[PDB]
Amino acid sequence: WEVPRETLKLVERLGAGQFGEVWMGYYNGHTKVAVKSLKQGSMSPDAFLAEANLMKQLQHQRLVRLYAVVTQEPIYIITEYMENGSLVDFLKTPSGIKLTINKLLDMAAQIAEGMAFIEERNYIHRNLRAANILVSDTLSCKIADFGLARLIEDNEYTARFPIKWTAPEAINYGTFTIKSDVWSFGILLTEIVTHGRIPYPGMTNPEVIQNLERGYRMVRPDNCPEELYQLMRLCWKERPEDRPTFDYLRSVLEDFF
Ligand SMILES: CN1CCN(c2cccc(-c3cnn4c3N=CC(c3ccc(O)cc3)[C@@H]4N)c2)CC1
Repeated sequence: WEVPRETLKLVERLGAGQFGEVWMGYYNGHTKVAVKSLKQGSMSPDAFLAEANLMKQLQHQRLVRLYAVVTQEPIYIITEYMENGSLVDFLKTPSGIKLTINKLLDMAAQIAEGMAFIEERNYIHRNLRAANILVSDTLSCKIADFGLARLIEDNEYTARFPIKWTAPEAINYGTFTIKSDVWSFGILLTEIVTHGRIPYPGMTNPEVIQNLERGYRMVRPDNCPEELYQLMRLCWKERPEDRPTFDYLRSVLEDFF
C-alpha cells in the first residue's frame, strides 16, 4: 500500500482544517485521486493511518476505496476522487437543491446498503452523518471515515461537536453499537430530505441533550413522505433493540417507489 511520494502530484487543495488538508491530485499520472495529509503533531502517524487500515479491511462499492499511503512526513492517505464532494455540501448546491425525492431515496438506499455491509461484517461506523458520505459525478454515494476508534469533527480537514447524530445510550453511557449507527442514520435521512439542513434546527447541543432526556423526536420535515418519516421514528426508538437492522432499511428504501 506504501508508495513513493513521486507517484503523486497534488494539484489543488479541496480543504484545510485543524488536523490537515485534503487535495485533488493525480496518481501514476492518469488516476484522479483525493489525498488526505496529516498536520504534524495533530495525532501520531499510527492514529491517522488507522483510517487507511480500516479501508484495507472493508472493501465495498458503497465504501470509499483506498489506493495508497505515504508514511513519511507529511503522511498521506490516497483515495478515489469523488466529483461532488461531501453529501452535506452537495445537497446545498444548485444541482443538489433540484434533486427529486426519487433520486434522494436512491442515495439513502445506497448508504443503507454500505451500512448493511458494515453491520454484516460486525463493524460499526460511529461517525455516520451526511458530512461523511462522498458523492460521485453520477451521484453514487460512498461511506467514508467508518470504524474509527474516535469521534471526528467536520472542521478537521476543511474550514467550518456532532452531538446531534448521537443516540441516547451513547450520550449517557458511551455505549456505541450498530444500533446507535441506526439512530444516526435516521438523523442522516432528515439531512437528505431537507437538502442538507442541520438537525434540530435552532437547538444548541445542550438543548438537544435536555430534549432527548424528555423523549423529544423531530417532527416530519417539509415534503418528507409520511412512510419515510415512520422509518425515521423506528431508527429513533429509545431502546436500541427496537431499532431496525440496516438490512431491513436497505430493503425498504430500495423498493420505496
Ligand atoms: C466541483 N466539485 C469539486 C470537488 N469538491 C470537493 C470538495 C471537498 C472534498 C472533495 C472530495 C473528493 N473526494 N474526496 C473528497 N474529500 C475527502 C476525500 C477523502 C480523502 C482521504 C480519506 O482518507 C478520506 C476521504 C475524498 N476522497 C471534493 C466539490 C465540488
